Amino acid sequence: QTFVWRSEIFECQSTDIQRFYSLLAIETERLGLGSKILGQAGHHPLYLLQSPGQKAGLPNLLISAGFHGEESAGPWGLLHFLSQLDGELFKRVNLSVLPLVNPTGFAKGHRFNELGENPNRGFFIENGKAKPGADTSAEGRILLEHAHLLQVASRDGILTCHEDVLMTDTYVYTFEPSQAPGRFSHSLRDALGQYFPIAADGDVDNCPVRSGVIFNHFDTSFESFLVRSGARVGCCSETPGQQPLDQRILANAAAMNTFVNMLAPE
Repeated sequence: QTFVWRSEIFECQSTDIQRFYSLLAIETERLGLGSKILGQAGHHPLYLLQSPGQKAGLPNLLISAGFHGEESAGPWGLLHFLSQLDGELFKRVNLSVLPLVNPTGFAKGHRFNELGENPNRGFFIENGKAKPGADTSAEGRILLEHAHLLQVASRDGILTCHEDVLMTDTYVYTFEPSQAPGRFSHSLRDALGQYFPIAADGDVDNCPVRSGVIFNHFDTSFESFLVRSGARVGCCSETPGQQPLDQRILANAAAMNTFVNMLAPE
């Protein structure tokens, strides 16, 4: 249940949520990002950070992390990604970020929130209308209440940064409007592949992984919801939890760089 690692990049425990929000505030402030508290989970804010001066003709990319509290390299990786950003990047992309969706899970190093709910499932779209259902977590309900904002924010792409806690090898879930995976899928999986071995062909969580990619597999996940809502492409990256935290942190940041690089090129 509880998973905790030490980060040397951040000189703290992976569950150090006070340190997390402190460093996230520093980056928000450095880059001039707008901060919007979508809601609170266990008196911890669920933020939507948006780059400044978002223009009509630039792609709208959304990056999300921390749906599952044990998959801590997502949020820390996002923090690492931001820390390397220049600000010039925002001249070519309207970047939005959900840095931590499950703070109560994150703070304790466990998958579910304090209520035992899975925040990554129960996102529905019924005859064009976004809505929660019987299995939506409190956080999921908070995000669904700002469905329009998040759909606009991810119009040109969604990247959610997960970890498969008991895996040693890496893989990606991708969504593209084609019969087979393309450059988009391959570049993101290659980015993770620079850090870890790619998962061999077979069933990972009852899904077929072919050449490091599970392609167009829809369920009630946040990324499935945003792709069905109109996001051009999608990715749910899966860094392996049995690897060292800092390597997973770097791999996550690397995938975010590749994601933004492809969809909003220099």
